[PDB]
Amino acid sequence: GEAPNQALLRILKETEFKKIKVLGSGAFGTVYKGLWIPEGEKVKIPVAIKELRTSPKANKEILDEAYVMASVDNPHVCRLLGICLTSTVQLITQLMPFGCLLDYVREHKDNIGSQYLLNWCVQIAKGMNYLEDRRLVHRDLAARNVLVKTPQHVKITDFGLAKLLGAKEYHAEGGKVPIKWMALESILHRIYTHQSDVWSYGVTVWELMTFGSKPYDGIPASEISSILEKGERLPQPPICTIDVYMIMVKCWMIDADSRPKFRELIIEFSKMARDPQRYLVIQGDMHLPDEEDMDDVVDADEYLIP
Ligand SMILES: *CCC(=O)N1CC(Oc2nn(C(C)(C)C)c3ncnc(N)c23)C1
Repeated sequence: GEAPNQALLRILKETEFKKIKVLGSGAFGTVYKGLWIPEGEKVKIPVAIKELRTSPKANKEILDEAYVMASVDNPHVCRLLGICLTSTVQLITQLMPFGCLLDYVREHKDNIGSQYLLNWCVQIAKGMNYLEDRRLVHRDLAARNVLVKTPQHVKITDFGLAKLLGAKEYHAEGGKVPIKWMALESILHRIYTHQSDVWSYGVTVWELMTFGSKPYDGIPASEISSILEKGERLPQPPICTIDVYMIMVKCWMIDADSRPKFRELIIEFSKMARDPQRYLVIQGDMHLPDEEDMDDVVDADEYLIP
């Protein structure tokens, strides 16, 4: 009873990309930055190229993420531009120039205002609510997997763990999971739901309000299941009014259904962003903020080929 996924998978000539530099080779794999110039179009699109870190049927998992990324279209979700089928299979996506939100919140923590924090909360809840519309469970929502296009615009990324549900619960089998972001049911029963992502959304909000603190810092991930059963949660961050912390606490409730819906999280944080200093107490509420031949540079969000 599902609709045909008529998304288009664009195969891109390795010749179309130029000026490729290195952006990082962390746990996400070797990621490059560069310019994608579609032949005979006179546009230069800043892109990120990612190959997993050979030909060891890891080539299989990278196509799984491309499938998901090619099937999403939302201003707060990173969309796949295309894949390059050279010796390595590469994901080509829109370049998010300011990097992950986790490193951004750390490196600019003395210049992030309550307006920015509450707005990021709205945008992530809009992206997640879109992923819920498309019957998609992210299973890896964290501040590290939210990229920053501009300080005013963030998008959810990294769909390696993402899984598409039929027409409610998903049962994983094994492998490295981010324990400190998962709902209790995801830890004990390996059940994942849109409401399991709400728990992850809660930990993601806690990362921002603490300006990039490590959740459950210095405590072995094997202990996490037990202390969460004892009724323990993450602490109230200093800048957080009880209003904002009460929303985070609601995301970590043991009854998965009595947790907030992503559509309800948009509404509450939207109302809060209407008056940010009433809900986030931050000292000094502040402002926030590529090579020469740039005449034909078009950001990917304005390059729309149907
Ligand atoms: C927060 C540190 C970090 O995770 N990263 C910096 C590096 O940048 C980066 N990674 N990707 C993907 C493709 C691996 C998700 C990007 N896509 C787009 N733009 C940037 N800057 C990306 C990841």
